[PDB]
Amino acid sequence: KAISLNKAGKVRGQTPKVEKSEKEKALTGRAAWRAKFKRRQELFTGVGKFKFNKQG
RNA sequence: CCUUGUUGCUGUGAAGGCUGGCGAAAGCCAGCUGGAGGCGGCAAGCCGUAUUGAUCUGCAAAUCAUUGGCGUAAGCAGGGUA
RNA sequence: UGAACUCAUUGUGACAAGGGGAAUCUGACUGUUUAGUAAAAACAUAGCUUCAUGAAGAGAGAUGAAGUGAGUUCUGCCCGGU
RNA sequence: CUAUUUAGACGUAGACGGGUACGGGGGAUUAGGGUUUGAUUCCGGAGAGGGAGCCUGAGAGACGGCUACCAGGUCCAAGGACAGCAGCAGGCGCGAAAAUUACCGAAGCCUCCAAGAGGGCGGUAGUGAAGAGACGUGAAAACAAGUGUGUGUAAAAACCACAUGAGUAACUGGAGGUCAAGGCUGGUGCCAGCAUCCGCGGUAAUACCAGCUCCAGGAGUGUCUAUGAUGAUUGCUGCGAUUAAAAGGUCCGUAGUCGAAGAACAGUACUUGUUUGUAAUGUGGCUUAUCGAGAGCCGAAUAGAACGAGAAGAGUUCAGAGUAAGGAGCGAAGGAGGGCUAGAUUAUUGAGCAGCGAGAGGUGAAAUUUGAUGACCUGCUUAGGAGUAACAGAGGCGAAAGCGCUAGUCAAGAACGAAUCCGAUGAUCAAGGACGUAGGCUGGAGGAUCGAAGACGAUUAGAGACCGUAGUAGUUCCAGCAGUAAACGAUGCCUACGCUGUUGUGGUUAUGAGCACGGCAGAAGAGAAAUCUAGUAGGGCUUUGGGGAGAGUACGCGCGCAAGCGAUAAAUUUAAAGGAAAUUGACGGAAGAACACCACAAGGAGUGGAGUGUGCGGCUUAAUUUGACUCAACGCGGGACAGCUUACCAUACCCGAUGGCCGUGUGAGCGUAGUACGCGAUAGGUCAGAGAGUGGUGCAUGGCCGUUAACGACGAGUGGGGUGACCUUUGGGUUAAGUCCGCGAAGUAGUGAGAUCCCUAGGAUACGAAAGUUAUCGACAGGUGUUAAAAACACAGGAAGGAAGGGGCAAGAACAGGUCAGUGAUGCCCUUAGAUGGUAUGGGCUGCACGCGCACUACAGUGGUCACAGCAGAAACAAAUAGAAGUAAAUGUGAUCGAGAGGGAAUGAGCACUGUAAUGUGCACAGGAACGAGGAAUUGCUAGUAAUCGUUAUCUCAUUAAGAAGCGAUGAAUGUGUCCCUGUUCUUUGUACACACCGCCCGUCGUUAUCGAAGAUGGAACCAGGUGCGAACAAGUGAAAGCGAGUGAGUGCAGGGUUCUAGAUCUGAUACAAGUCGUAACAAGGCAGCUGUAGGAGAACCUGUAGCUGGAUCA
Repeated sequence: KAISLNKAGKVRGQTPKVEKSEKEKALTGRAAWRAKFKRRQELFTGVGKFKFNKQG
């Protein structure tokens, strides 16, 4: 029974190209760690609930 | 059908037997002894495959040479008888 | 059965004396046949199967008639015609 | 190595052959016990393209020495010459795979005749994210990498010191679960892709493709491939074998592994001391480079060996010792244990003869078939070959397979009783040996019954099968071969420790009990449960399993006359497996209780047959619009259609939210006796996008209905049992109803029923003066009779008597039940000015060869006709001279008619009514069809019921009832039961179904792919041997010429041993979305299934014979 290869690549053609927006140089090493440690202060409490990423 | 004549040399090695080993048994393995067979190679013989040889006014109204098949046997043969 | 020495082509010295292997068709084997153009795959053979008979100087492990062809393995279906 | 003598040497504790390998010190992982690796700094071995010979030397069978062959090369003037990077750089190939044709009088060492010469050995840098350390990528005031001097070195660079500039510096994999972190926004619509595994995507994708935010590790992070761990899935420590994979059919037996008490003895294992035995690595430490890997120094150490010591266990010996270890023997007794000899009561067939005179046989029902040549049945005679009924059992015997009549005879064994004898003789078992139901095979004997194959008769779409008739090999015996079973208690053999009650068999007994071999019922433990040959446990020895498939198959080998059997692989494929047991449903062609005139039995009236009225299918037509199909479609869709209804056909006529773009008072359109007159923007073409439809899909839905069912079921706490899915427990009586009464590891409250309305029947003491109306009352099985309780009848009184009668309301769960043509209830698809939207005039829905469902008049006399009366539920009625809607009718009295004067179907010329229109209805006169009580079947109904008779101021309705829904008149007949039919509920029952029987599933045939066997004829390579021939070198002998043992490379010719590969054709397996033919298995799966063996067959499979329950029976 018939088979064909006519459709290879389809979705990569049809998805509209969007440009990457600019951003700062991010931290690295201990610098990144001081930044994370201040954000997560709630979580280091044994009560209440932190949430890393929410879209509401 | 009755009465007779005619088996020399060699190979292979069945049945039966004796020793030695192995095995709990049953019975297995060696070496020797024995000498069966419409069994092998030949002789005397009996036959007739090839050369499509010789001969074809023949040696001969069926022969000759070399080459072949069987040869311890449903083998070959004289006389008497049907 | 060994060993040594010896020879100018080497030694079953003349005579006598197997060529061998791989496959296929066919008949089991030894045996027989067209005297005088055919020796064969043809005939025979052991074994297998069928048939008829209580008659005998013979008495069913008998006496005659046919077909197939040792051994192994198989031998299906049809009694309308003759 | 050679001469003569002796036959040895080595093997199941694995010889010999083949395959594979540099060996250790050490490395990786690791709680422990282990599993894997070692070309690779140290030690020892071998080699220099492949083989072989050799001179020199203290030392080489040397290759940066020589000589010859074989395979390859280089230069030439063609005559000859040279050469070997598994040294250091470097090049080409091969591969998925690995650096510079660099500097060196310095460090560590080696070489010479040396106050010096040589060394790619060694050192120094360059190159590369194989590995391992320490740190940058900012701080809150103030941060690498640069540069210059000095150092450093053999010379350098880097490193470090001081001094100058300054302000540079993160990516890889992810975000549904395992597994840390987004239902974010846009594309795509089972596509494209993602995903180790599970799984995502069919237009609402937290999983694809991207954007944006988060997470993890970070100068690093992902992937592929080997291995160690995960893993008690290789089990010494430490798994399993009743049913999941797994105990050999039973014995004997060698090698092997394992083996009393008592008294003594000896030191080789065993354990331990002292001394040896380890550079690096590793282990326990300390000291110096800024720190940390690194470097330097210290201490102890494995296996292996030398010499002493201790004697528990192991070992050796002894007999004034004699196992709930074995063998020999004695006494009395028991048993379908085995071989042989001689007898037996019946039965089934066959023949003979006699009696009798028509059928016998076989089945669910029948046909083949046999009988007047006398069957069948009943007598008497006989001839054979099998078998041992009932007694006969959770009884006995045997190693298992197996063994059942009675006597006699011949060997051996088990158990029991007891002061017999010998003394370790024993347990288990590769190899080897003996037995083994049935079916089968080789030869003989025989042949009653039964019966594979083969042949018929039936049944079926087809039966080749199941059933019946018949019939052969076999089924029996003797002498052998064979070697398998669901050969199963699916539970190896010895030996232990272990609770109670009961019942057997054989001996013995202080009569209390024991010993051997059993059955049964609990308990406690155990186990995933079911259950227990399964409890406790490092006792000994053998067999044996490691996810499904392919496969107990291929090749080789051993046995067999054959049939075959024993033993046993790879390639390939796949996420689970009809894997195990237990829980809830659905299903069955099961079993057991119940119940009911919408079930039946015993009783009433009909339907099915005629004509007509009406609905359904079929056909016709321009159109005859359409839903619904077992109960639970068919006078049903409130479906009595002239128009309307109306969805269909013919002709004709009529009709548009908004927004953008394009035009307009010089007129964008409209009215008309329509073209010249009247009115004017209002309402104008095209793209988007809205808002009709009796158009489609009820398998996209809501609501409402119908049906299960008008049935007894049905949720909550707390409590008991089970690991849990789950059950609340023994099913005995009653009602319409788990409605109730008993009893319980259960007990307490609720829904449903019931109770709770409304109508109909009786009732003033209330109200009225009109004469009726309404009523909180009245009935409870209360009374009597029936001797547990719960109910019950039968009487009696009573207006009403066992749910007073009749309605009405009415659990949970269900169904792919009906309706989109009821709905401004509704998703999605379709049409939409030449409409699938409205309207009008007509035509159809009403056509007519024909099959069906439900009604109406009938078939007369228990009638027809004439007159006259007279009565309902209650109360409604211009007039009418033949006649043209209305206040009962059956019925009561008198006449009449007399067995087609019953009956009114098709049809004629008329006379009126309703209506917009007759085609519809009424009236008068004719006319006068079938039908003379209905085949197979089939439907309700228990009392003011059924049937009869009218009537509707009820519904449809201008006019049309032969339809429903009421209402009254006249008024019966039969049981008082049952589970047989027909159904419906509950409890036990089986399962490979859960998507739930419309389920699931087997095998041929045909088409594709992929991997493997065989096969006439064949190819490589690569090893060792056997024969030829023989280059180089050569001891010896010779003045010399020569001659030449021996060591041998290469190469002839035959063979073998290994590994690959070709091959016409045949034959397996696996995957085939769904192709063709059947339906073999799973329910009693429609003939219960399965194992062995033998025939047969399109194919699953079918048939004989023995076996098993994993069966549909613990009886």
